[PDB]
Amino acid sequence: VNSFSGYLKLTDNVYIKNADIVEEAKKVKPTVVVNAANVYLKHGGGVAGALNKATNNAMQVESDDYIATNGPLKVGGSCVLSGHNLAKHCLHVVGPNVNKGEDIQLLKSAYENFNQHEVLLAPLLSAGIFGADPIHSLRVCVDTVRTNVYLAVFDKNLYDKLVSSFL
Ligand SMILES: CC(=O)Nc1ncc(S(=O)(=O)NC(=O)C2(c3ccc(Cl)c(Cl)c3)CCC2)s1
Repeated sequence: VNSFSGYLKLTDNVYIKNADIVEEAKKVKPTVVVNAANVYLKHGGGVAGALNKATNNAMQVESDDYIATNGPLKVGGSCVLSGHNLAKHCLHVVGPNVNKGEDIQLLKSAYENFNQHEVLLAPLLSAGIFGADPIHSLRVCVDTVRTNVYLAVFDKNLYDKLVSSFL
């Protein structure tokens, strides 16, 4: 039993809610919240901009130190950093950005990072300003993630389309 409430069950291990990931993280304080990161951990917009804003830019400060020490992530890769006021940990995961011309096949590799964590609050990878088809992202999620994932979708219109098209 966990504290995630108001989720539709899609499969044995995948759940989906119409919720702002920022507010869901603040409410639940999950062990892991996933960020829709880029390789430079520059949290300017989309999910990342919103999560970082909610940390009062502390996520960005921590991220800049991480990059100065370690260099950029790989597309499809991830790192674990602090969750600040939102979660114990933040798993920064880099899905491919279609608007940069990046390989959509890397989406499966990106979701594989979730399997290193027993339970996660997450957005759909490569959705929104990353330019992928969110229905495809949900399919890859369900077919790749084996741990317990709670997906938060802000847009009600999108959420209903995701539910109504799910096989
Ligand atoms: C604060 C914040 O951004 N919180 C998020 N939680 C979850 C998400 S998301 O990754 O599911 N993206 C979305 O819902 C979209 C969206 C459409 C319209 C608006 Cl107004 C917003 Cl904010 C987001 C982008 C693709 C639909 S963004």
